[PDB]
Amino acid sequence: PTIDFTFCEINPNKISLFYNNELYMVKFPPTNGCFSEYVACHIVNSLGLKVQETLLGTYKNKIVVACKDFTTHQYELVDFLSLKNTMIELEKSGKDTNLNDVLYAIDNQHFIEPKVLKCFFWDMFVADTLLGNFDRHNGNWGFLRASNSKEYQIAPIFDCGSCLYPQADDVVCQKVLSNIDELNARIYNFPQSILKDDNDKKINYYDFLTQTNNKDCLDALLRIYPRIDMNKIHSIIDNTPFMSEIHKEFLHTMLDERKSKIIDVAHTRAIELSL
Amino acid sequence: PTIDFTFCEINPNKISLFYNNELYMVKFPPTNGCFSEYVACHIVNSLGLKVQETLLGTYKNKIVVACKDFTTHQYELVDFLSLKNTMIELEKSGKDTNLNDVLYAIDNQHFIEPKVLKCFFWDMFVADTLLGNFDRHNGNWGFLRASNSKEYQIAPIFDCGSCLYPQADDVVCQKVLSNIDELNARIYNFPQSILKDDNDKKINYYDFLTQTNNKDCLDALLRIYPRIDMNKIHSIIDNTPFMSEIHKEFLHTMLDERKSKIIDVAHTRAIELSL
Repeated sequence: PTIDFTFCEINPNKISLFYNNELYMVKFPPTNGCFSEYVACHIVNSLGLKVQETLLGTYKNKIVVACKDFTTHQYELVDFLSLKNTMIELEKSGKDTNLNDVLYAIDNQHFIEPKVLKCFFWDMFVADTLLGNFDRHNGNWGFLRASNSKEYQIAPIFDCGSCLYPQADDVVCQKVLSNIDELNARIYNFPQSILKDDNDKKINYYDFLTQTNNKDCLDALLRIYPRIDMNKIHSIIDNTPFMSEIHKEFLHTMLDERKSKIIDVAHTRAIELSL
Repeated sequence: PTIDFTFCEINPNKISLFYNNELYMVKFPPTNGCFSEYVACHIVNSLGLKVQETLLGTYKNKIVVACKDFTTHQYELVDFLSLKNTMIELEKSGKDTNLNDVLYAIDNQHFIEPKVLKCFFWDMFVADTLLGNFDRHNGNWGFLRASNSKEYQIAPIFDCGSCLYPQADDVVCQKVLSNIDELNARIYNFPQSILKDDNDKKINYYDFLTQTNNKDCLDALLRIYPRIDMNKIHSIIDNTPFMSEIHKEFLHTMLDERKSKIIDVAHTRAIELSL
């Protein structure tokens, strides 16, 4: 059941069009960014987290991912960044992803109950760990604001294109499947979070998750773990159109590796500390 | 453009199959019930009411409407009928649609804050009025219940297949368009609501909505009116796949006429009473 968007009505790289009576933003490949966005978002769905709707189809010659606009309501997307740039207390600008600064903003913003926002932030961080997201920057999450009211909600998760090794082509996939050092590098060394420590160093997923004593993070780990269903996750990979076999094999393997080598270790410890 | 479900993996006249990694129930035509369901749910969506996701496509040699399963696991559907049937104070059984008994059940259930359920029910009534639903029976709405918790939510609106004159073949369509009598009959005389007055008679949409002193109904009308966007509604009709021109013309006309002859008339009165 593939969808050709070529003929859809365009709304006055990305193009905005109507499909099934609703607005979708369509994203074109630059390598497997379209696949990453799609597969990652479907995995996030399987985790029971609110996420944008995604479809894999074609536009004229090219595989594309179509992302359903959620701003359609008396709702406007306000990204976290916009909120952050108004925290006068922060010397660094809105785009800067220092974690401590990000957490300060979360506690000091007036859109959402901070507790609620904190749970979401750390839920997403766990999903991003599983998915290997190297670019959850401040423009890649946020809020829905009531168009005709001062009403706020947290926006569904979106922009998961920097997940699942988007740059890994068939050649790279094969190099990793045939070399354990190449594989483990892609577990312990990178991808790393775009969130930063106080030395402006990127937060390493394994190192941070296995050593953190942030209760909010540990709680999230405990919340999300049971919702990880590897059977479903592998089925999603299997059922993804246009994907190469070596790409699927690569994804199946890396998902298993990230789950056992990062998530499981971190979760065991979180268990421990809960006691 | 058009989705074909023919090769979709089946989930071991309706078949349950997997599409875009999610379960859909595919409904087959008996005449225009598939179109009715799809157009009606999309109209409901356009009213800002929560509703099941629908797609129109083909399955083998048949036009089908696919409805996305919202009982994504950890949630079970509990229909109003099942709740109503457990209420011993009610003499009549759960399937009975006497309005006053239904309103009593809404007021005396413990799944949902009664004020919230009541607002939902009347919101749904106003949509069903616009859409001409002759069969909003107690099995056609209800609640979602958490599988591991006592948490209940209201289910998205579903089963809109008895809206929008599903039995109107092309001969009926042309007859109605070329005969004001056949037209007015299908506004003022039928479809009627399946809900019943205390004389055990079906509730007439025009009579009831223009004459009711029920404040909850009138408030619902006031809420939903501003969200009726007829351009959007006609676009939904124009953009429905596979639908014949005569069927489109008929729906365009019937929606305009239900809007002007029932909704607008009732809303003017609601406005006057609110002041």
